[PDB]
Amino acid sequence: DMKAMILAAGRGERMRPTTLHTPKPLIEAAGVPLIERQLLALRQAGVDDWVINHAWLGEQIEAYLGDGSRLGGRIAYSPEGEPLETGGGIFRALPLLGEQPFLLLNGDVWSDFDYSRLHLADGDLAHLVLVDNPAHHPAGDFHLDAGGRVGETREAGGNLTYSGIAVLHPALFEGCQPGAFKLAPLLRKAIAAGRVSGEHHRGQWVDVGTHERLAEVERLLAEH
Amino acid sequence: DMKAMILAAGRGERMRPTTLHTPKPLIEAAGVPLIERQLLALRQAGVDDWVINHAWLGEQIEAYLGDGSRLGGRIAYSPEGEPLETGGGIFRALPLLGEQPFLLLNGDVWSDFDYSRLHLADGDLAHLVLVDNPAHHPAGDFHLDAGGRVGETREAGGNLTYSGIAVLHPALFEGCQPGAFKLAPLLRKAIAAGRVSGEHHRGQWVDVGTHERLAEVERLLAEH
Amino acid sequence: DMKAMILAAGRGERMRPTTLHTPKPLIEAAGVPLIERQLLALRQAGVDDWVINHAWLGEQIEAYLGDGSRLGGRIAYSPEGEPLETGGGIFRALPLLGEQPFLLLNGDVWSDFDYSRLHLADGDLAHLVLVDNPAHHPAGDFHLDAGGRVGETREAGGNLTYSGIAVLHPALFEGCQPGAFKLAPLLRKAIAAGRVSGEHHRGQWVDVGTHERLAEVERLLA
Repeated sequence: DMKAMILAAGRGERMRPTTLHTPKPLIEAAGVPLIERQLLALRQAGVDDWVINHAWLGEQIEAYLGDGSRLGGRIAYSPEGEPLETGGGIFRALPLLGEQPFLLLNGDVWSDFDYSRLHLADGDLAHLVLVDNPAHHPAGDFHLDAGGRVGETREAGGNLTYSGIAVLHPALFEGCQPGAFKLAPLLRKAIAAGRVSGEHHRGQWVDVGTHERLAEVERLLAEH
Repeated sequence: DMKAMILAAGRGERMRPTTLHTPKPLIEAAGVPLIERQLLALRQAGVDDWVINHAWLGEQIEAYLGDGSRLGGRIAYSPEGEPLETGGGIFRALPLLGEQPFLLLNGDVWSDFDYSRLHLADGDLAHLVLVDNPAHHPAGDFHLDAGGRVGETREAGGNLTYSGIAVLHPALFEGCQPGAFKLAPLLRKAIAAGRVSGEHHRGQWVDVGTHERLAEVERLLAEH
Repeated sequence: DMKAMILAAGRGERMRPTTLHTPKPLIEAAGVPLIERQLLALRQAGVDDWVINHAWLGEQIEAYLGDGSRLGGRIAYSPEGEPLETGGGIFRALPLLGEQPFLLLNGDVWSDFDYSRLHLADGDLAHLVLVDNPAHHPAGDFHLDAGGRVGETREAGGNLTYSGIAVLHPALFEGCQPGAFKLAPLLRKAIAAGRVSGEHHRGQWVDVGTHERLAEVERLLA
């Protein structure tokens, strides 16, 4: 019954010339477009109610995915003229999502994470999946303590990278204005107020932002 | 008085079909063969004593460069039947280089680095130029510490990519055997013994492995 | 009055990585985008009715030039999603050009040619401006006979290069199919049929296909 939102609509400028032709969620990985892999992973978690925003070559996405029935779910689309940010894109799509907490997955993300574990405790505004810091961003985004509480980064020991996977409560967006803005300052505001839980994903995860990262994904899919 | 070695770098498979009829060193960058530009970059650094090994279509390299007089220096060739590796290529050529530390420049590298600043302190076996990690190799190869000391990579960051530019001591090859082998294991052993310095090059550098990256060299060569 | 077709949908693969983020027409030459310099050169000639095609990042070309009036003219856009080539881009734009002969300006080309002297004699299908063979193309393309007629390459003499500037008649494109194709097979047929005049421009001309040839245009504006 929980909905999922795939945050697409990024240009993929670091992935040109490919993304001159096709938007990044439609890039094939091991023969299957990334976003299709994402939606089938949500499907085997029990989540078949999907909201997808797009801006860059977005008509290709709707034409490839249809209404989702081909993959056994329902897709409601949030078309953007100009790109909203990680946060503006979600805020614009809030009417499609409703009042309940929803799953958030960034279009750029591949993982083997068990989406069915995701759960937002009553009182929290956000639950974040965190990963080991990748070599290209070794500093981390957030600290995660033993009680699974997300804080701002500490001097050293405990800092992890936001994976792009979360459960978000709509109230996180109270007072927001219709436009482009990033998700992170809203999470930092909920973090300052102590209302963000998190977990450390220890299995595989790739931010598919470059050709090299796409290769790492396709090497991981070619294991078993 | 210091000699320089332009090190072969391979058959240029990623740059077919061009490398079927023209080896990589002779592929033109803005109308001048890449290897000619490297020799002239060394010449403006005061280094006109050059050693060049070749394996793929090496008869064309000798034919174009000759003995180096046309460029103001002298060339000794180290022809190879079958390719030696980055390490074995140098080792095979060590008699041409003789006793003193020598400059090493990987034959598929272009940079704006000031080669004349290269210097190997006594007791060290190698001095390495390191660059920012490029998109196609984002984890880098070595850590550089505050004192200019090269180490293995550290998860906390500050890791840098080996540029293919260095000064090496012939004793770095103590005990080596004729054959093909890579340079990295010799560097790892000298690093472990604490005998490798390095510096961070903050200027331009391109690993010319594709035509797309050749175009980026040409953008650099045309600046102003 | 004569319309102009500016071919601005080129791939610009040789000028990567720049052309991954900015289409080549928008790349600056001594402070001014190349297509702006071409359109103002056309305006100086009294040619102010412009048709422009675009492909990759073509949206950036409409966002910069708009309706054309800030450069003294009017623009009709021929949006191609994926690049048709020289021949295909013109053919797709023919509805916007109409029935009359039209000025053709390739987007790669910088020159100080006097566009006002372009004419198409009745009967002819094309009038081509030819230049000296440049260093990156030393073999050349065609041959200019004393009557201002263009002819097929002679192992005897007169090799000149097509400069990307021309007047074209729409009937050149008859029997053509929607698709990507180069103009030169068409021109080669029209040259063999004796239906192509030309002239030999002796002023400056640079085919801006590489970063160095862009550098060359900036030295000239200087």
